[PDB]
Amino acid sequence: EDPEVLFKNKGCVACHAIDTKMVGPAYKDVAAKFAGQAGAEAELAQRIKNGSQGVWGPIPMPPNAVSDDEAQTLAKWVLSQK
Amino acid sequence: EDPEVLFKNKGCVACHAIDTKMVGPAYKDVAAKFAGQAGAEAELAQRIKNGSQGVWGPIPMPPNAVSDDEAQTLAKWVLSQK
Ligand code: HEC
Ligand code: HEC
Repeated sequence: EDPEVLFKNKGCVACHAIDTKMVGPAYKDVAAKFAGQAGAEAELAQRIKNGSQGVWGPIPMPPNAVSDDEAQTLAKWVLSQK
Repeated sequence: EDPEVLFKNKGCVACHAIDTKMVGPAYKDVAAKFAGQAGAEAELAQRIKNGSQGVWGPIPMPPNAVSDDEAQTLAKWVLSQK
């Protein structure tokens, strides 16, 4: 099997990242940054779906092929990180 | 859909972790630690399959339900992190 496929399928993602510094911000840090903002869930869902740039650094996030509902589910989950 | 399921299925894992500090060591750090050791791939495959404890801290890694071949594939990939 492809190893990235196994990494996801075999539960490793719960406990490990490739790097302490991934290209995008860690979700716990995203959650903390938004702690004083209402409407974080809607904003993040839009960013997740459509892509975004310039908030955390010069590296863009491309759009993601997710539905509105999927984007909202993911935004809520990012915001649920403790 | 479950959000952890979407996180894996929609490609987010390539660019984000939940936390800069996951319970287990980051794979780039594992790769660097083993740079002077022959037989790292076999050692890591065994750790991945069987679990391990006490190398990085007090939190154990439980066994993972992987085949020998899957464990080797994953060990090789961990070691391929740059
Ligand atoms: C899913 C199959 C994987 C893969 C590929 C790896 N793990 Fe873990 N892991 C966890 C912890 C707490 C540790 C440190 C244990 C200690 O201090 O001894 C590890 C360690 C590793 C390593 C490095 C092993 C070494 O001896 O250097 C590697 C390569 C590794 N893991 C890969 C914690 C977890 C989990 C928490 C519940 C889960 C799930 C996994 N690991 C799963 C995987
Ligand atoms: C898969 C569907 C996901 C999810 C759920 C998220 N991303 Fe990304 N992301 C990346 C980068 C470089 C950034 C920073 C962009 C900037 O500086 O503006 C982001 C940002 C985010 C956020 C925070 C958005 C904010 O405005 O604060 C969130 C919640 C987020 N992402 C979730 C990089 C990548 C990728 C690299 C190629 C990929 C793939 C994804 N992101 C995918 C996802």
